[PDB]
Amino acid sequence: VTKSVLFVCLGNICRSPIAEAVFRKLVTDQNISDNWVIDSGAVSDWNVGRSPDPRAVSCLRNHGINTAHKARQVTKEDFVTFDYILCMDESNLRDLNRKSNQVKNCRAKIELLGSYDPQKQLIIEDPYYGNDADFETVYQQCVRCCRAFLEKVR
Repeated sequence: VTKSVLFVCLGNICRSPIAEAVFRKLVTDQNISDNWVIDSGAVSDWNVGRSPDPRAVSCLRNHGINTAHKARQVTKEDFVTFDYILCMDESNLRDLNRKSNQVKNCRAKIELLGSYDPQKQLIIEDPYYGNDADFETVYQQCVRCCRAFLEKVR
């Protein structure tokens, strides 16, 4: 009825900022944004306090989306308070699993965002060392996975 979802990547400056804003848009368009608490976080602390990478911001803005996220790191509390933690790749999945083992009575389902892709691209690859086209690929996978995810989580 209210559900919570945390999107997670490694730095929380390129992928999960995009996933969060795409999902937030989707749920606003669908007029159910009240039924959702949405956030994104990082496996590491390298970029804590910083706003999304410039390339992430340009990608979003050219699809009409904006974000006010500043990077934060995932914590122990996040495994108890969020219903879904959706991450980008298998090392993120690994680290979050190791980390959830430290909590006991973890509430969150941890899954690859790519699990919901109709086109089956399971991994959303880190675009940090790439170029604008790669940020666009990440954007496109996030739209596909977030639409199919919202339909399944009832």
